[PDB]
Amino acid sequence: FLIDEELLAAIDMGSNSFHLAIARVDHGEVKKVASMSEKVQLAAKNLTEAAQQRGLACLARFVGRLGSVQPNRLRIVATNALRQAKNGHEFIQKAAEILPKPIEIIAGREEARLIYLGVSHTMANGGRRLVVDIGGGSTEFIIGEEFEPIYTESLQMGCVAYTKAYFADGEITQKAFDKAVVAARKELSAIATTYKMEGWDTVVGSSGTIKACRQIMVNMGLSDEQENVTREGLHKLKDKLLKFKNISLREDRRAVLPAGLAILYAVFEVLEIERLAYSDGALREGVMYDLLGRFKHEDIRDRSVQALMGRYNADPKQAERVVNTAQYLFDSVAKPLNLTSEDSDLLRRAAYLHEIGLAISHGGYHRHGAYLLQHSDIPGFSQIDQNHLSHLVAHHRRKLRNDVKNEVLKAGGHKLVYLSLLLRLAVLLNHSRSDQMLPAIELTIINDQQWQLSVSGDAKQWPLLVADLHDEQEQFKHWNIELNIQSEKFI
Amino acid sequence: DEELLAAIDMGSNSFHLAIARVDHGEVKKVASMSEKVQLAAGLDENKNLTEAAQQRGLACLARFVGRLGSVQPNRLRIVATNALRQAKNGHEFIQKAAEILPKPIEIIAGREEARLIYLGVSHTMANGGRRLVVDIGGGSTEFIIGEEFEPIYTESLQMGCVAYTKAYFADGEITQKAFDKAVVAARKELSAIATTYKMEGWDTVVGSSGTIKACRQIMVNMGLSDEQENVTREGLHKLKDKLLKFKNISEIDFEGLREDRRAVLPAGLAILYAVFEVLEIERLAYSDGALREGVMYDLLGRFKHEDIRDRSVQALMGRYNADPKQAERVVNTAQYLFDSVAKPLNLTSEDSDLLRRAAYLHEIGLAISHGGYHRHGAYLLQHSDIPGFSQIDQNHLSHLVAHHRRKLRNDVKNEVLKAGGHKLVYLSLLLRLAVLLNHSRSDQMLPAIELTIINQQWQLSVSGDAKQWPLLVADLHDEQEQFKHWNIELNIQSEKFID
Repeated sequence: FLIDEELLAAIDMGSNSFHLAIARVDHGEVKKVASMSEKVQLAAKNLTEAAQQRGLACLARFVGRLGSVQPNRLRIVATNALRQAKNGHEFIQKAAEILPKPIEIIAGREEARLIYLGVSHTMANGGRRLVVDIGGGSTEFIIGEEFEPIYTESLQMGCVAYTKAYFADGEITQKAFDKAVVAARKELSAIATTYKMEGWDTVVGSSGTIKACRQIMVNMGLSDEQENVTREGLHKLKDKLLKFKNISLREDRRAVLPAGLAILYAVFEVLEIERLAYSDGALREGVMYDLLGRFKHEDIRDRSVQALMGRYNADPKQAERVVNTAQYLFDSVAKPLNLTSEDSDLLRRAAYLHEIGLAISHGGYHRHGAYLLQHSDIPGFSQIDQNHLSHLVAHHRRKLRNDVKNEVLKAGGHKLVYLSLLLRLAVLLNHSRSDQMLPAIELTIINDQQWQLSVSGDAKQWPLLVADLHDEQEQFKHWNIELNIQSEKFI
Repeated sequence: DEELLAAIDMGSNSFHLAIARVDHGEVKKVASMSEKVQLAAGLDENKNLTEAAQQRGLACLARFVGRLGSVQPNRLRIVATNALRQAKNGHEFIQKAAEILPKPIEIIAGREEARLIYLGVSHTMANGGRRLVVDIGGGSTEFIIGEEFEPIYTESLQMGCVAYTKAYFADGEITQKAFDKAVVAARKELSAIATTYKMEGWDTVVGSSGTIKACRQIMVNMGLSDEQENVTREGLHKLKDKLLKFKNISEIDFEGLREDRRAVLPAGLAILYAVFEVLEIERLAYSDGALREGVMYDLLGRFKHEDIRDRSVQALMGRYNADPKQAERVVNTAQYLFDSVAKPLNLTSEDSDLLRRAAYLHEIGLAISHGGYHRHGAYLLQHSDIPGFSQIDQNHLSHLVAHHRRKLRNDVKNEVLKAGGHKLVYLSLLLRLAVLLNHSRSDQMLPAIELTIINQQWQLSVSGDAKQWPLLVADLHDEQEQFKHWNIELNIQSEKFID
């Protein structure tokens, strides 16, 4: 109930264990306040109830600890799990009962961005750094300097899938190692030349597979003075593992160890890495420092938005007119609709990006813009946050159909529908594009599935709005909303 | 004969034909024919072309062909605009045409159309300065701001003389009420581009169209024009006034008004009147240049190795930050393979150029996402306005980029076969090999021996030092399995590829 505006939390739902970390902002730095780690093992393609409830409780304990954090400074994150879950949406729906902020699945080149950010703020060695992270479904490779990455890539070669495909039954074979390496070499063949020419002064790893290998290196005296995993020690570990005949350290880790061991051996050989450090912070720290930017009002999502506008040459003065009108409409319905501070940001971005499909074609640009936002690698945007952004651009013009309205409701409920509607009104009013002055009062109030738009001014100027707003009533009706227009003051 | 050039424009109201010959640095017109086909009027409420309209269309093309027997099919282009865009049965009409035409019909997008209209008007009234070109057609209206022979803005609005009569003057009755509805509807259309266009501004306005042609004639005959014989703003206001003094189309008595135009004059007048008002035009001049000349000029650039299609390719590379080094390597590998199989597969230079442009563009999708970029680049190539590219051309382009990368399925092949037949299929397969051979991005000398041979079964032989290319053979064996999913046996012989 007591709320601390400098408090920042972040929940990370891993494969075998979750984690909650709380922290506060002291002079632009992130001071640790709490850390809790609960093993659920829900991930280890339909999440069984034998662990689903175990997580829903773990999350309800966490949110009770999180009672002092503003939702603006809270972030839920997950990876390589609910992706491969038939009932994943149901667990998210069950978690949405529990948590106050929707789960976020971070993957691919966004996951890579966050590992490197977290490694960069933890280990502070200067220089061109290569970060590697062998996840369960995917292995991230980043070259960056300072906190700014240069190349970010995600190779679909995780330790879980490699065992499932080459080391199934858990039987260790000479050929099964070579086969797993060969698959890994072929994956790396896409980025090796680019990454090697670019070069690195330091090599840092992350995720469990790297951690496990680092330990056995130490325990088997195969590590280095600085516990730097070395090709020599790694190659020897490879030969020692081939002596086993089956899996039967850590009990959970030995299951995927053959896959991982080959993946790192392949990485070491194809990129000619000699020495490799380990960072535990992983993506958990990335999300926290991401959260710090949002606190500092330097959100990367915002910076990406302005970058997308420049790639697609969107009209800045038209974006400005749209985003202002939308805010005014947003504020005028803020309390009744119960729209959050996040929702204002969603609309602000979408209003900036709504004309981007115009760089593809002038017909159906709203559908094109949506395809771009749905599929692009936009740094800072997660899967769900992209999907809401594209949805707002996808329905800002043309006809509305109840069939799609249901799809929108599934994606982000009535709040996404209301924003989609607010964006429709904010474009419709700037359809004339360059304008002398506000064509009318355009005052929006709400009742219940019935909105009221009041219009007042010289109707002789801007005489299309009346018809436009009446054409818009029918489309609203297709989304179960009765928009009534008061033009009695517009004449 | 071999210097002869021809173009057929299948419009909404009329089909046009133009023949020309390039004499030294000048092109001399040989023939210019027109025929009323009224394809637009043949569209049903289901936007379906009546058999009567297709037969009129097929009768006119059979005559045009009769007059084209002495022009190289490589030096002819047949384009089609709004009425075939709209038609739901347009594929039927085109496949009925394919049996009588030497060259396939190419539907072209509105903005491509506006571009070629700009060309033909440009080369007519050649006056330095920024120009607004308005073309009121049967189904759509093209607005182009440009300078010299180069458009700055192009737009294409769904308003026209035949569509608007069907909606507001179907019976033939002229009522201020119906005329205002026709003006308001066109103002709605013009609103989408108004302020943008006006901001850009112009020094001169030219009109190209039968609607504009007929208004300029009736306004000079009735003394409503000016010294330069231009459609003025005032002459329109008066022409509108005396138009409304009639109550039916049958009683229009304007001198210089063809009988076939009285039906569509009211709606054509309403659109032009709304154009003049919304864009605040004061004087418009008429040009005989049109999509017909534009196609000829577009052809002249291709004959001079100045294909705007190649300029558009380089601009897209720019916009999607495509690696120019990878692009060249693939381009060069693709041309090597192409030359080793072009005779057995009966591939022409046009095929070659399609593979060349796809090769320059196969990685534009990386600007969207590194995952599935081949699909995302197909999406851009398929849905973008790309100057110089007809719809059929873009589509084959997007197919080449779309299949170049991952797993191949037999149902996709049949979609390819419907798009561009067996040639499209081979080009997609050559592009694949070209990328695969350059997948490492090595800038090293590829295994000296890359001989592609054809026997429904292809033979790829490799010979040289295998030291620089350690996974080439395994990527080739992986490609054999994809090649069989498209019913082709790729035979890999690497016995001399060693070390």
